Amino acid sequence: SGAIYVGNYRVVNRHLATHNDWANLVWEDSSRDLLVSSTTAQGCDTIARCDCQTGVYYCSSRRKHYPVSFSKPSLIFVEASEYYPARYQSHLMLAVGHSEPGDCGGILRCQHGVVGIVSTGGNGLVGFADVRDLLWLDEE
Ligand SMILES: CSc1ccccc1CC(=O)N1CCc2nccc(O)c2C1
Ligand SMILES: [Zn+2]
Repeated sequence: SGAIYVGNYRVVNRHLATHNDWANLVWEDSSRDLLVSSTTAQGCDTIARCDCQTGVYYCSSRRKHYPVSFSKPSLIFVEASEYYPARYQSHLMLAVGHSEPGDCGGILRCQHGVVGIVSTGGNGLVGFADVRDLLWLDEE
């Protein structure tokens, strides 16, 4: 579990969105595993606007933040899990690192701010769903 709180938005994995998220929906995209809902209070996270390929992510199954090198956002072939059938997930970045289903949520960050959130893994690999191209998160 885990979310990004920026301005009056809450960014979560689409497959982990609650009824309150769907009842206060701003935007969702199944191909990216992302959903954004509105919040009453303002959040403290800042979104990175960059092309960094090194950062640090939070892994709840280890209670640790790991430094990682990660690929550029791409259309990444992901095998069946409890939530999506094997398919092609877009705007996905991969890194070598430990992860369990429960970790989805965890923030990947660089020197500029939040880059994305865990979205996939297995095989000793993890994927984050990128958010750096969602410029509208910084306003309205
Ligand atoms: C951070 S989510 C996660 C973490 C640890 C393990 C599995 C997942 C779920 C997932 O994404 N799957 C399910 C199984 C799996 N296994 C091997 C190759 C895969 O493509 C997939 C895709
Ligand atoms: Zn950066």
